[PDB]
Amino acid sequence: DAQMTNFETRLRENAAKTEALLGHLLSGEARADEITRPQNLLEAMRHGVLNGGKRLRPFLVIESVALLGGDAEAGLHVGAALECLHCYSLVHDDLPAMDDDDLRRGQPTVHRKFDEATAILAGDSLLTLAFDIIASDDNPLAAERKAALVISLARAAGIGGMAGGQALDLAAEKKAPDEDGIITLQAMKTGALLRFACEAGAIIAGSNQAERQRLRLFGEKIGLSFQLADDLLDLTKGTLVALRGEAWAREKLQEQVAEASELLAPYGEKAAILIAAARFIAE
Amino acid sequence: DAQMTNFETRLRENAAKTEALLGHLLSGEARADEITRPQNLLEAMRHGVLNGGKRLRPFLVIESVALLGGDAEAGLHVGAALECLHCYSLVHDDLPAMDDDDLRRGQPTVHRKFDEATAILAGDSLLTLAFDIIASDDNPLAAERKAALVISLARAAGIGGMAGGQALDLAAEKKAPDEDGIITLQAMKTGALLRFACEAGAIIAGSNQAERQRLRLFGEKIGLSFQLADDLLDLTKGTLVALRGEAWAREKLQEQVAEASELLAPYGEKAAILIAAARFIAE
Repeated sequence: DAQMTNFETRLRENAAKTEALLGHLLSGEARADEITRPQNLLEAMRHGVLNGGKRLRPFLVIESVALLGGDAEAGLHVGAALECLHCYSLVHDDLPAMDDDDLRRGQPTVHRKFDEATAILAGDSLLTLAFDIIASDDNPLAAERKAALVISLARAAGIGGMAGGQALDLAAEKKAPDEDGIITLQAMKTGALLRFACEAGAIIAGSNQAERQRLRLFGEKIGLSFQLADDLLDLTKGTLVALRGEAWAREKLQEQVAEASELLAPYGEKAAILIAAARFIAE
Repeated sequence: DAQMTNFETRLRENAAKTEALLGHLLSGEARADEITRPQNLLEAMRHGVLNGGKRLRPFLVIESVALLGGDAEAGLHVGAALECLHCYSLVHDDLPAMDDDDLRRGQPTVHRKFDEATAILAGDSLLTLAFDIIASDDNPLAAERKAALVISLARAAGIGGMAGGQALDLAAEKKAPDEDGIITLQAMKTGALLRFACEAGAIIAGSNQAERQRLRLFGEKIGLSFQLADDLLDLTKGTLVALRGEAWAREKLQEQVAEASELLAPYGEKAAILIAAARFIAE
């Protein structure tokens, strides 16, 4: 209860910090190497970011970085980058060709407020900007760590990650997947960005391999829990809840929170915020 | 004539080298940090790359790198990355919401051979992969140079570059631009990737600022010539050919080739291939 308040409050704090930097990064002034920023496309990008939700992904980057003693400013920049990518994915998924949504969080979707062309280009531009934000000199982070993050984000986001998962998800609508197929498409469509968010803290902090693996694994448990909790919420069609039942799902959620917590045991009290996130997500 | 053969032959050689690496990079095997590569989406990506054209952009990267004595393997990887990005842009531009093309180079467009969702995701995945290819450890290039390239490519490709130019171009269809507007949207829509292709050689080679600027400027002249030559070809609506006339355009093309050639004068015979490219493009 007090711990759940701890998470909710930090989620809102980190959301506000990330949003402030995002507003700055989406300002109308051309940067070095940019010719001009067309105002309509930029407004569409801002709209896409406005509709992006509660900023869990930046939260996880920021808090992974804090756990491991990395540079909070680098954490904020990488969180913003990751959020831009998350938001691009929603702008494209909302399109008529994909999920065909007129509304997102009570507001018109980007293609409805603008048009489909502008939505396509806004998502394309937000995906592109994510990489700019990570690699830019105003992200105070060594080049080797920037390169590692670019690789990690691209792998998590692309053919073998998020985008591939979306392809598998759409294919699942016409041809029902089996359990192994569901686990795979979920790990890609939603798990990979959450994995990346946590692993990124270790990359940013310059952690050893063991610690980077630990945070990756933690991120995998967060994503597994995120997916189950969401499918349970909707319940109360290729879903593990559908195949295995609600009782199985609720026990597996409980298990994943316990596993997540055990992974961060070695950090003691300093892991409380991330452990609270696991519990919030899972319930 | 013999010089134009020199260019045409090297264009084909570099196209074949770049295509071989692209085929490898688009293989079905999951890489480290990828879960699996869905076969249908991967086929769509390959189709998008197959339809991409004559590989001028990789040619320029490879030859800029050669001019400045950089690592040809790094040149090949960065050229492949740039080509993936170029090809993504075509996959999205062909969509019904944008240019609405059923054919590209005599073949069905990606959304026609597959569907619109798959085309959207294929372009998204090719854009994402471009950044993976640049930053990956199998690109033999120092991290600092990789970061610089990620920034340069993202700036050239995004809101202040290619994507922004496409937005300005679509807006031009409903509201005619003036000359300054045309120059700007052209510099973004087509010039920026050609600028990047040439400047990239200097970044890869670890050139001093002066030399990097020189290759950037050369790339700007290539792009200016590329645009004019193309608009002239079509002639024989917001175009400089339309506003200034064919005679003005043909003289300006000639001027830009001369300027391009003068920029590379200090490299002597070693600049012959790039100078031939300027002449091929312009005529």
